[PDB]
Amino acid sequence: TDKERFIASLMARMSNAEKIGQLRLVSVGADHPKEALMADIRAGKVGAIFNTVTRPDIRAMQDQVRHSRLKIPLFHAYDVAHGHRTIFPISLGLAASWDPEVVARSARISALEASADGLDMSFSPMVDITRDARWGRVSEGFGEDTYLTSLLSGVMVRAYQGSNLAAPDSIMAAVKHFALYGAAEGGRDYNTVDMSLPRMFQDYLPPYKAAVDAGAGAVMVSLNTINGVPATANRWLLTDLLRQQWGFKGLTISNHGAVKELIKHGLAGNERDATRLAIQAGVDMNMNDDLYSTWLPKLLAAGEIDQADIDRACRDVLAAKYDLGLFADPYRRLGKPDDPPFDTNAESRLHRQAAREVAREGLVLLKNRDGLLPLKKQGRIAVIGPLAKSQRDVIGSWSAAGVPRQAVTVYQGLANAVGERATLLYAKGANVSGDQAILDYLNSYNPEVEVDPRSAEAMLEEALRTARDADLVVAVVGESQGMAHEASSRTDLRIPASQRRLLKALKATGKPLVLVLMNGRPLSLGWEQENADAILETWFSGTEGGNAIADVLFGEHNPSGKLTMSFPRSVGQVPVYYNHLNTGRPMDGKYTSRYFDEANGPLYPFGYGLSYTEFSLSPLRLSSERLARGATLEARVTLSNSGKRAGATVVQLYLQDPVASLSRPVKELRGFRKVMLEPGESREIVFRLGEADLKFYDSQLRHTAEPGEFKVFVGLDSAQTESRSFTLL
Amino acid sequence: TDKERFIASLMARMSNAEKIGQLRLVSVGADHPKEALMADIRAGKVGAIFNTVTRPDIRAMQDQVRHSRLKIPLFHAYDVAHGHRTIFPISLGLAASWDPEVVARSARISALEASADGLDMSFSPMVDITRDARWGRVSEGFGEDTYLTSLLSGVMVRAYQGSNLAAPDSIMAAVKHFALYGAAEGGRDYNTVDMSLPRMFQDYLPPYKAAVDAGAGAVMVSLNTINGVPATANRWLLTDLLRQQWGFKGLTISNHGAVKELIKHGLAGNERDATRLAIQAGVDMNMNDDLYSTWLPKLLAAGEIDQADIDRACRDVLAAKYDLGLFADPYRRLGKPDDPPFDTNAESRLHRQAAREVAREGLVLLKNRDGLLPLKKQGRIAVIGPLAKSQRDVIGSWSAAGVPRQAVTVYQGLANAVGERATLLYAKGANVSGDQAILDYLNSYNPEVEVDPRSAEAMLEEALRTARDADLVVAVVGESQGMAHEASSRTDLRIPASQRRLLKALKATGKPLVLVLMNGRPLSLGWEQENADAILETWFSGTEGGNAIADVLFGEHNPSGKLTMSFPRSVGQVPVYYNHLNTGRPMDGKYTSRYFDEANGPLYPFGYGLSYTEFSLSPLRLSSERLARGATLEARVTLSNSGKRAGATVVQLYLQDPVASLSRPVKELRGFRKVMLEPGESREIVFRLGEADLKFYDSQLRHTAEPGEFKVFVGLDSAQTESRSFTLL
Ligand SMILES: OC[C@H]1O[C@@H](O[C@@H]2[C@@H](O)[C@H](O[C@@H]3[C@@H](O)[C@H](O)O[C@H](CO)[C@H]3O)O[C@H](CO)[C@H]2O)[C@H](O)[C@@H](O)[C@@H]1O
Ligand SMILES: OC[C@H]1O[C@@H](O[C@@H]2[C@@H](O)[C@H](O)O[C@H](CO)[C@H]2O)[C@H](O)[C@@H](O)[C@@H]1O
Ligand SMILES: [Mg+2]
Ligand SMILES: [Mg+2]
Repeated sequence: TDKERFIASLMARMSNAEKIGQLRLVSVGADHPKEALMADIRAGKVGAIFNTVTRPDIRAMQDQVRHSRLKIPLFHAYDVAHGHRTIFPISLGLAASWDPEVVARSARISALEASADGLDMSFSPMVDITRDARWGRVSEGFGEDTYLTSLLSGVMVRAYQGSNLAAPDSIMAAVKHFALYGAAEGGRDYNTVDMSLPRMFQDYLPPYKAAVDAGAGAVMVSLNTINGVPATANRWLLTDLLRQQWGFKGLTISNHGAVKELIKHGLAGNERDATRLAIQAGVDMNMNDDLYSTWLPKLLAAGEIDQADIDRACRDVLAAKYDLGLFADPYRRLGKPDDPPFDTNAESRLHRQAAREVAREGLVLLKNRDGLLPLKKQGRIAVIGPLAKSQRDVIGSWSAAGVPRQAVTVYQGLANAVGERATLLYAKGANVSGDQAILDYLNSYNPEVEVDPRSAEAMLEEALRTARDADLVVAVVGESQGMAHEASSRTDLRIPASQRRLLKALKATGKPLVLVLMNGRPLSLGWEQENADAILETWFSGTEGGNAIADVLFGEHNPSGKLTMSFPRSVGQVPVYYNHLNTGRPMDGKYTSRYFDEANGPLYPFGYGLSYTEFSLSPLRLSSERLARGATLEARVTLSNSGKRAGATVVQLYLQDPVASLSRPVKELRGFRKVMLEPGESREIVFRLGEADLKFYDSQLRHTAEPGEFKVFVGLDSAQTESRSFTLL
Repeated sequence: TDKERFIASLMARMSNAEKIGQLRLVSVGADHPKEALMADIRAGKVGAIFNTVTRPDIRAMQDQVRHSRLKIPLFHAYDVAHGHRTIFPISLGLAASWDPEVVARSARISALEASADGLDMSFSPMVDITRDARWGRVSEGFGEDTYLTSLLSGVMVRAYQGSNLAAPDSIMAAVKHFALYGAAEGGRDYNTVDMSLPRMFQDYLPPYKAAVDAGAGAVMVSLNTINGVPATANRWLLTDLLRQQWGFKGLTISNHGAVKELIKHGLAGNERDATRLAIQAGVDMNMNDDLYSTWLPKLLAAGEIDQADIDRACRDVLAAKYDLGLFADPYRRLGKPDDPPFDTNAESRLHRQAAREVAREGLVLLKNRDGLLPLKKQGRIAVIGPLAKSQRDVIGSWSAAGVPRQAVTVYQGLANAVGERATLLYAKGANVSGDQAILDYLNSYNPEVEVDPRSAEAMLEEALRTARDADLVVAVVGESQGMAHEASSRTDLRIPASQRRLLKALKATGKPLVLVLMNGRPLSLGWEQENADAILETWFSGTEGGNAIADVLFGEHNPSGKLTMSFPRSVGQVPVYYNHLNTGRPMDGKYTSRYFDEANGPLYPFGYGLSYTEFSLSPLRLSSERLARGATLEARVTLSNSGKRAGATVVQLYLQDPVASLSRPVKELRGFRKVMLEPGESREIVFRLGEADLKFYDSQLRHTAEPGEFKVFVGLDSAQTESRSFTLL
């Protein structure tokens, strides 16, 4: 009522010109030069800013608000995806921690730094489910699993927003991309999404819903068609589902140029009609293309739009500014005037300890033949590969205000660890790619890839001479961050050919070979799994990446990360995911659902990851054989560290509904516990399962649990499990 | 009414035991030994037989019917997919004729031979739309296009059934696989199908509907889930759509073991429940697993199914036998007792002339650098490759009663063409595969691949010496038919590595290189398109394949075939198809829908194919710029043969609806004309477009044409076109 009073009196004052100006979301660019933008803010024609990210710059913009009749403050947004200035691992690496508190910590520090620079909103978290490793943006999400992505979706929102959206160290979450953006056909960015409603409700929508139920202040709408209707023009998605069914009360934001793109989708013949479709579907705020400002007045005057369409959009912008505390104090995130100036990028405003501890948790040990890892800080260590000394790659895609020169490379991380106790020998070995067309693509906007002008053969000969002079080879190989970016979809999932040629030459020297992988998507690693002695998955591990990688390689931290996305044997197996249907003819002979020209199944399954120690699970026990409606059941198992080193693992609870009105998955994740144990230590793990855990969407979207058998599986990954059954009454 | 009266009086006489026995469809095998099967027919416990394919054998079975109380005759079925004894090109090759009359001719001759052997029914045509080249069964269909597959669906049914199903030279069509079988996830056979209802009705269902509207007597139900519900248990598909909405009056047949497989799908806990789900969904007839015989009496007595369920299934079997003339005369397709015996496989019962003329029409010329084709009947011709002398491969998969020793190989076809006027030099060059696991798979049941015991290197050095002694190299390469079979899904679309190694060695000799491809799916041909001088796509061209291939290679027939399925550049681009959506960011730079690591688009588009002559199109003319509802529009263009040889091409009419309430394809096929022209000859081509051509299914399945612009394209393929607009009023 108090908020409603302030907001209703303010909107009673406003002209349509002022209401429509609140819907304009812009950035300083060629589209909107700084001084023209300043004039537009003075004239009341701007609602919010993105990509202006420092206190002085945001202050100068907020200072123009004084010259408007109503003095409605701006909010300031940015893409703080996995860090603002202190860069954490990419989301796919954070997910691999299997630890909500580690992810929450990355989010809280991101919000602290962003809010310290004056930012009120992040276009995050990205909660799109990804089953297609070809898509460039899988790096930005939490992998293939609905339960895990849904849990981390809520965690990110609560950690960004705190208990109070007005707090100077809180930012608003704009959850993206609503919806289904990750299921693009062919894994080609922006491409067609087509799926049944039961799959959509069961597998793809719950993460957006968790963000809404966690109190997300905003929702960013996606660029893709859903079943033939672009999200930006999809009333069924933005009004019926998001508002009426889920009760979302916040702000909807279109993606960059999305209203105008309704023309190229063939939903609209002109910008006037595109604008009508977007506002009536339920898009409040319009990013960069300015069609709302250009066309809403004419649409309203012609009776094509209703006043209520303008009023609803405007109300959502004002309610967001109110909740962010910006009517109370527009400078609340910008300090007091006469606070002394600072270097935005000062070393003292970073959080290196938080970045290092988080980065350690996401590293996944994929292979370790004969205890080669951990390494001893001694002897001669060859560090070879195009990513060994790469500052720009270790902070990954969507590195926000991250500064490459402030990042710790793998080489530098190893140098910091050994000091004088061991000798590092360096050789680039190869360029990230040997294909000139792929280098032209990676270098097309900014210099992202250091191209060594020497021949491939000369770099190899140097690498082989370096390996020969060492006790063992740490090969730092994989993708540059520009390969797992928006619009950077891949037809091949292997390590690039220039680097595989290097690895083959390194193998033939007979030296022990440790692979340190940098990559923003699942890679095809058949040759590496056969021929490398050890493999460490490091994703893009952030500002402190190299230090956290050295901490695991030398045994300071025992690798605890587990995969949250299945690793295909090749691109021709796509899609592969752990929660698939059985079919009528599952492969364990010939007449089964399989390929004939390659081994079947993923190379590494969902939830896979090794340790320097060994863990054991006692038999799974259920607290009863039968479960009454309204009752809870307990699944009990004892986890023991039966090896020589302290270490964490992740105990995973899976569920199967083997008889149902729909064909249900062979298994679905329904719980986990990350557990840190000393040698010989045990922990009794108790999972609680109720009827809520057993429901699914039928063909008419009835969300019900049916009577009958459920199988419960517990294990340290999605493959290596045992099951016990109970009956729901 | 006469039919209704005959069938109602017969079913009034029948016990449930006799009604349920009519639902049993069996074959002689280990599951059902001959003499036990004979006794079951005598006892009235068998409805129909499959895989018994000679007159004496079918007669012996029909002779047992006398011993039953009611003497209800059997029908006899077989998989006559692309020929019975005289084998035509695989369906994907027949589709490439772009000529309904050529396809009708292959179907009519198939029915003539099958009916001459006593068969009443073929499990054909297969009308599944296929956009995923990995799937093993794309060989069995007509490619990726809804309009073309729908047209050929009706053509096949009318050609099999004639105007009279009782005629002794007619067979019943059982259209398959109802439904969506070709959209399996990952292109893995039997795998999950998930799609929106608008896409299902717009793109996938029309071919089954065309079969039903053409009077198909039966429908074979598919093995896949549709949106979580197996087809065999899918009441929405088999009752609501097929019976109530489409008014199908004929027979439904389950696939082999499909009812029992409902347990592995997780729709049923036991065989009793699987049986209930199948009969109540609307499966009439049960192939080989015998659950109907085992369980229907107990299901009925317990009130779990209704008498009406048994009565409806039984009635459909009796109505099928009645329409096939089997109550009037059960021997109508089996001759008289007086008839003299014959050799079923006599050379005089074949139709070589029809198979040769059909096979010529499907061959697609993909590349011809500098007029290398046609070849002259002179000089020295090297014939090299594992498929050059392959009889088993040229007749393709699903070769019914085809005899490989009666087939004409490419080598033999070339020998028959040159006689003494030129010298052929033969060298195998390589085995079909160099991977022992792939050879074990292809050779697992019968010897399908002749494995040359010599080393790869020894075969190469013999091939290179043969090339060096010749004027040019005809390399006969591709897949064995067992690679494009049921359950033979591929993760790689290139020619096998043993053969690519051979092709590379052949390229390095400098000799002119003609590639003759045998394959049952689109192949990835990037290297071949760059390095071969000529490329001829021959699919698997049947019993007279080698003669038809020689007829095109030596210029007797001017290549006229055009692709009906897009050829991907690599497996990592799947799916690619011509009738895709534009997206919001079509590729004409970086922020578009594309891959960065490979050239974009298909290597060869839908409707692509070259000629030994050159054709030109005059500018497209529309009969008016505006079109009243209920009125017809004319699209006119003049085709000229502006080159030196008689030859045919295919003029293709495409439509775009660029503003619609759903995002509509960049292009959809809406007509074509195959035109044969002498040099210097012209023909004015007139296409008729009406309102039915302009409709689409919206989000609520409203099937309407919306007022506004339509773009009309005419060209010789889906890429190289010119467009004009009209407005629907
Ligand atoms: O002509 C009939 C029909 O055949 C179908 O293909 C079948 C396969 O589905 C079948 O697979 C077997 C199982 O159904 C059976 O119960 O078990 C064994 C393993 O023990 C499987 O091999 O195999 C036969 C081969 O004889 C195939 O014909 C086609 O899908 C369909 O198109 C065709 O009309
Ligand atoms: O920061 C706002 C949103 O930006 C989107 O990326 C932009 C492209 O769509 C646009 O066309 O080009 C620029 C490159 O200069 C990109 O910033 C993302 O898709 C969104 O996630 C992001 O929130
Ligand atoms: Mg159940
Ligand atoms: Mg239109």
